[PDB]
Amino acid sequence: ESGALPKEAVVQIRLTKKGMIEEKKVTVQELRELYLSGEYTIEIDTPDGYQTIGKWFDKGVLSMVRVATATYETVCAFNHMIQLADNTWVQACELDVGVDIQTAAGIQPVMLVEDTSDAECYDFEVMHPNHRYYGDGIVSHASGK
Repeated sequence: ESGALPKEAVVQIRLTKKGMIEEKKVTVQELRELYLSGEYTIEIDTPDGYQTIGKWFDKGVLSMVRVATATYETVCAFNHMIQLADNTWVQACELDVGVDIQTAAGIQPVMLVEDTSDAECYDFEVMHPNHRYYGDGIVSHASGK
């Protein structure tokens, strides 16, 4: 289990450097480059508000699935953990149509689940006890414990 995402996933981040603060929507590809630049402290938007990213993880190639609600769609690793309405965690590939999940717009039911092609994936640590963040607008578990 992880929070692993491919390069094209979109997250909302906040960059800080020496009093400068910037809020940006970025792909996970761009986030990796910003992380490896070493120039910033990076926070990510979450249902707990912005939280600092700690460690980064290159996860290699994983099996992938597409999960969509009415408002949001993510392509994520098969074992990318997504938060249910009851706040428990489930692997993306084990979601079924109708399941209520947490999103940036509140609870929404899953409308579509589809296996897709393998992809290079990435994960990271979120420095908050809930260890969660918005990935493509869907509440995801960072480092996927």
